[PDB]
Amino acid sequence: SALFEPYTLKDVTLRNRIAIPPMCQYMAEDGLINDWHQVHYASMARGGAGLLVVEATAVAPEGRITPGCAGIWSDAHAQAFVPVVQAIKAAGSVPGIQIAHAGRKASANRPWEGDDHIGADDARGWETIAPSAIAFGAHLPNVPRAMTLDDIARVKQDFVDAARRARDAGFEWIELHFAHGYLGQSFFSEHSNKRTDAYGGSFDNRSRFLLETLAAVREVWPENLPLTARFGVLEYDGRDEQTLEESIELARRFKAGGLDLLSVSVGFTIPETNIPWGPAFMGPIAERVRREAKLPVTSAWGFGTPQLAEAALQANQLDLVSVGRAHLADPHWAYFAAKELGVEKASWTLPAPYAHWLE
Amino acid sequence: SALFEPYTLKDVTLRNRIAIPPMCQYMAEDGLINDWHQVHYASMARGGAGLLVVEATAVAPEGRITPGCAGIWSDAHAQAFVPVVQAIKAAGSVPGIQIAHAGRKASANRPWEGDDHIGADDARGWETIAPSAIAFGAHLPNVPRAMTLDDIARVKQDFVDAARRARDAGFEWIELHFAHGYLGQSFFSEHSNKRTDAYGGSFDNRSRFLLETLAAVREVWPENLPLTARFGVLEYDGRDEQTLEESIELARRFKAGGLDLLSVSVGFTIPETNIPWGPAFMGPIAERVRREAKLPVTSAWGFGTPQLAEAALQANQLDLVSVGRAHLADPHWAYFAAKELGVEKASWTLPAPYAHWLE
Ligand SMILES: Cc1cc2c(cc1C)N(C[C@H](O)[C@H](O)[C@H](O)COP(=O)(O)O)c1[nH]c(=O)[nH]c(=O)c1N2
Ligand SMILES: Cc1cc2c(cc1C)N(C[C@H](O)[C@H](O)[C@H](O)COP(=O)(O)O)c1[nH]c(=O)[nH]c(=O)c1N2
Ligand SMILES: NC(=O)C1=CN(Cc2ccccc2)CCC1
Ligand SMILES: NC(=O)C1=CN(Cc2ccccc2)CCC1
Ligand SMILES: [Ca+2]
Repeated sequence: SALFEPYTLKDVTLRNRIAIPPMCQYMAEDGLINDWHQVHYASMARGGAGLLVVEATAVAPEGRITPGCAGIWSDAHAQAFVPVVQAIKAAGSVPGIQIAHAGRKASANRPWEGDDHIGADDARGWETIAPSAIAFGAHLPNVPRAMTLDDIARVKQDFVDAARRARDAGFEWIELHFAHGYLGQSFFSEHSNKRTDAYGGSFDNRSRFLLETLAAVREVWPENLPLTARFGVLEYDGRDEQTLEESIELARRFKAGGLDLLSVSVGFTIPETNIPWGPAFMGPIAERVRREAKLPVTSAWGFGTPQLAEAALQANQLDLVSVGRAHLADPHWAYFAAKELGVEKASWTLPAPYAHWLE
Repeated sequence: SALFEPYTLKDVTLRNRIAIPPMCQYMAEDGLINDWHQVHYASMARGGAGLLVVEATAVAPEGRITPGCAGIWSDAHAQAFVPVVQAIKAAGSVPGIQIAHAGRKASANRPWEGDDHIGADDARGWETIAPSAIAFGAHLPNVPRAMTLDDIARVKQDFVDAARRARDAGFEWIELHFAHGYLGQSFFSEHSNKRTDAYGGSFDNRSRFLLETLAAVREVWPENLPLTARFGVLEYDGRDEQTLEESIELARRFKAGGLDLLSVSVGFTIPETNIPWGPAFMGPIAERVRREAKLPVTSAWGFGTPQLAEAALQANQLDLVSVGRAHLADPHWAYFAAKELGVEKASWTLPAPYAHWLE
């Protein structure tokens, strides 16, 4: 089974091609993770996945999506992750983390508490920042303040400090969150970036925040550990041909800047889109990026069906298959997949106290 | 769905009829549980089961099955269980524990390390105790030391001490392990008990160790928390009609002695048996015990198929369905069962950070 072939990138070897993508839990308090996360992550790692990327973790307080989001903006926050790293490693999985800034989509309620921007009179809210003072719209109507040059420098340094802290907590894999309409994505998109300074108004200028942040992180992130990013390569906004071409060119510049792997996603930059959700629908898009930018890739959205994951690998569309919601449903999904694909000794995807009895 | 009806027994209410039965993990060191257990139990509790009975936990060091078995024979051992108890409760499940003494089946290898009695050369082994100096045979050839009256008094007191410790650790449900050929089962069975004193040679005498231990525990276990036991009611040894009659009579005596619920199992007292393993095969046996002894029951062995579990409840064969190995495979099995049975808002079997996204 292709799904259960190991993968080596820089000095890291994953025991199979199953990645658990970052999935926000909205259970942290003041950015500090806790027993929710400890058990959540440890149990999924014991489930058999080769790589577990911890949820979007804010580089600064205002870069949380919600009051429940994890953060890594202090040494105390980083220390909270050490036992998560240790539990993921002890299970034989590789610990990664996605570092993030929610930009104009920040200061929102948890998804089961409205999923919408926090109102001005709710004291839990905060002012958001973005390239330009333009709201997302729909359920996120709050207008962000347009970043100053000093804001840009500060946020870049927060990404650097977050990467340093992740490194020192023991993570072996980092992912910069430049997707899903949050701050990085919103610098790249002409929908959200109307700046006329060095950070807007041309392809080079829109790319600048992302490339400068990558370069700054590259200085502190060890060269022998995968340096990755998530990036929305189209929006399904009627501009897909031009947007995909620019996105692939940016991916080439990411490669030139030392990026080891790209997690290929959708922009979600604006609500006025027509995204064709369906099983493995990203597969052909990820393949195009992989081939044209000559970069390893992962993608997601529907690969909880083991045969879809296997097919995508065999077709050389992906190097790793990210499986999210199926692992919320079943933390041992990798074992389920091993069985479904007829892997020999499938139960030994799990640790012995389970594997012995499930043989 | 009958499976998702709450259940009340004494002061304890379970949110559904799914019990996770005790399942040895063989991961403790000198009886002390650790991060293996913490994550294992917390993750299953979050999976939705209403009751989680912690694995056979030895009342004394020589009462472990293996060098990896959990113990509760000191206050330090009991303190180690507190975070397990609390994590189970935090998840909305009820924490229980099975307290145990492996008798002549003690001093064995872990199941994936031979599953057999520890060899004489091997320095991990220990002397076993039993009602009579008779070996189980087959892969468990070690001859145990026959217990004196002073030994019997000591072991009963160890069970009492264990129950007090379990109480103070915060368990809300206790199960005395009088099944599966360990010490309690072996006092009841004429195969293993050849004593000629007050503890063997008649039905009353063979029952005595079990009734005295129950009565002793009842003195320290809170009256408002379920007091339960697991008991093998037949062996499939060609003596089933007589054995089942005696077992059901002892169940009546357990009820008269304050037992709140009986977990009905098989004896496993000797290897010379022919057990007809199959889906839900214990259902009719448990039903007969429930009906004839007029006591609530649970049973196990095959109910990982949600429809089998539901059917057993609707037939009034069981009050709780114990589902073991399916929870090793999938710690969120209770959610899987809710979906399979078409429960409304089935995903809210799980905590919000999962449920929201799975509906
Ligand atoms: C609960 C939850 C939370 C998040 C997500 C999703 C879900 C379900 N996803 C998107 C996720 O990584 C993945 O791309 C999608 O879930 C699609 O893959 P599946 O179809 O679920 O396997 C996500 N994406 C990301 O880049 N960072 C994150 O922190 C989050 N958080
Ligand atoms: C890993 C493991 C460990 C144990 C068990 C089984 C397994 C699989 N079982 C028996 C268990 O409680 C249950 O009766 C059986 O697993 C049958 O139910 P299932 O078919 O697995 O749902 C068990 N029984 C018991 O009374 N105390 C225990 O500690 C153990 N330990
Ligand atoms: N931190 C992120 O990148 C998030 C991505 N989301 C997109 C999504 C859309 C549909 C289904 C799941 C996720 C929402 C949750 C947080
Ligand atoms: N502590 C106990 O009561 C145990 C029960 N077992 C019986 C069993 C037989 C077949 C399959 C699973 C469990 C073996 C493991 C430990
Ligand atoms: Ca504002």
